[PDB]
Amino acid sequence: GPVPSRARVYTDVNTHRPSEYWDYESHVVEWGNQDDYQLVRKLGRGKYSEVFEAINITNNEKVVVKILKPVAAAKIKREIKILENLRGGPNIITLADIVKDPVSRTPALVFEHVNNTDFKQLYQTLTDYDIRFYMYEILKALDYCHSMGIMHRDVKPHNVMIDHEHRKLRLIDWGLAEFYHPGQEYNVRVASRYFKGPELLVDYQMYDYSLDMWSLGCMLASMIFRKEPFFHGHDNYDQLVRIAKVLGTEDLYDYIDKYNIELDPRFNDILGRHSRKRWERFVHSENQHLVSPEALDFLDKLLRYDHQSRLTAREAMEHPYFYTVVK
Ligand SMILES: CCc1ccccc1-c1ccc(CNCCc2nc3ccccc3[nH]2)cc1OC
Repeated sequence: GPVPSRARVYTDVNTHRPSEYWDYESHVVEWGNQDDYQLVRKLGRGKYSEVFEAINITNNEKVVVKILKPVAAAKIKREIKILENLRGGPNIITLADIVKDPVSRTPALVFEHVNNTDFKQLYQTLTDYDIRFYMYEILKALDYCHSMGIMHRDVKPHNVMIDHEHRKLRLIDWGLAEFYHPGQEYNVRVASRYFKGPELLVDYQMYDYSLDMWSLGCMLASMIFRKEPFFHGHDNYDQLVRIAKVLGTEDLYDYIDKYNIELDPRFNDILGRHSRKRWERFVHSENQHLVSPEALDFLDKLLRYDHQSRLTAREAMEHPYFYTVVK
């Protein structure tokens, strides 16, 4: 069967932790008082969540309330444990309370207020410097969670809140996050189609933190090339094809051979044969102000089929692309 794989960094962090840290099913949820909060305005919406702006009437401070739909509610213990474990980490949203509506019996997560700039889904809104600066901020959150033994598994623009006035960012929606345990096989039905790594698309279950790095590379490519999304798959099978049209089928086959991965027969008629493209092909007059040799080099080192070859979050922070960012 498939060749086993392990993360090349933070491999055994969970193994060294007491079971209460990662054994989320054993966690006992202490419920707060839902009557401590009054809803003020709607901030946004997710497929399995409703997000509102609220006031904690006990201290008159603004808070963010995330009401959970049944599928999100079933994995509450995991999301709570992960949020509590990461609380106080750089650029991680801060869980303030956990409440339950006695009327609808639905749970909600309360977070400390996050000043959120509404970009209104307009992504041609950042300069080259700002892209580097905010990518560095995302990397701080990813290196932190990976160091704590957690993979986000849903990195995308929707899960990143930016306070553009104070130049601060938060990585949010940890509902799909999981604890990394070497040799564990995970569900590949994670993330959002456009941000899924090749490991998920080829059903390779022994993945790790590097999955997040692929997703981050998808975000970067969409931003520097002004192409939303960068890999525009019609479905999960076509998603790999779109990837293969850029990275090439040769390296894809080398990847599947390395890990002795059995490809699903639908791909036979759809993958074809494609040359690996040079990143310079996506450079045009409308996006040249966002592209530099350092950006293309950095992107190249994230968007690799082989999850073990991609830069880790800390290696990415060392990249020359970030030398211009004030630290
Ligand atoms: C790091 C900048 C960046 C670089 C590359 C590609 C994209 C971006 C980028 C990332 C995030 C955002 C803003 N995302 C807000 C999403 C959001 N608002 C919510 C309100 C309520 C509930 C949930 C929400 N979720 C903009 C970006 O570029 C302009």
